[PDB]
Amino acid sequence: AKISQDVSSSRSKARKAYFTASSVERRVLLSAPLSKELRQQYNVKSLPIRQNDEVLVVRGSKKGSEGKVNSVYRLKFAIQVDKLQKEKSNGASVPINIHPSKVVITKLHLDKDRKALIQRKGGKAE
RNA sequence: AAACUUUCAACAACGGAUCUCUUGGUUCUCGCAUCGAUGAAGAACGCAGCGAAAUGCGAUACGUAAUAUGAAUUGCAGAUAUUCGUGAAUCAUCGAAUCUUUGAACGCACAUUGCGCCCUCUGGUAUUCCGGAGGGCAUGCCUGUUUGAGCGUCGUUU
Ligand SMILES: [Mg+2]
Ligand SMILES: [Mg+2]
Repeated sequence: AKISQDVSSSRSKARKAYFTASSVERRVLLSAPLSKELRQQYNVKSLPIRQNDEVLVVRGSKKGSEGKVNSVYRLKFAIQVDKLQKEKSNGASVPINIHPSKVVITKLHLDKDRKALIQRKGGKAE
């Protein structure tokens, strides 16, 4: 149960804050858990998904698929994986949208800011 | 006997009830004190690579600066855009700016994009005319400055 007077248990307020979330807020909302191998490598359990991460799909019809994130399509609350494509009868392929909470990050795209973020969260980066 | 009329059932119509939802409303409580001549509230007209509206903004026009953050935006397109970084996106934050024509609305006027005057600079052979750029000119009242008015009145000299 929540104790703080600054926390709201309102369903309408919580949903409004989600669907009207800014792009910067949606980066944190689109977090993904790390795989077991990366969790012991970095001592961090989840990170906001980023463009050049590699993920393994763990839920849905594409469970077991792997690929590199192509875009964190923050407007649709989804990520698009490298070769997770649906082929229309037209012959054209549209990417399949997957929520980041339904994948595990298997390889991180690292830069000076990701490492500081991992070290900020108590982990180890380099 | 058909057709026709009426009733019922099945399927299809017409229509949008019912059910289930809900970024809305309503009411209660808690906390706070912050509009404007330093130009408000409001109005009009504009502004996007491709927009009519809503939203945002003002010729720096769906925004400029700054701080933070840290890879997007996305319907399509596109960098003389970006990725171990003064660096994508961001009304995230916001302390610097821009802020058209107006509006208490202030040169005068306004059913007009009407008409002046002053200062500096500038173009046309120009203190005077015509053009342009920038800066100014409302009213009531207060304090002060300067210039004044009145046999209202004080001193002095014929
Ligand atoms: Mg209902
Ligand atoms: Mg007239």
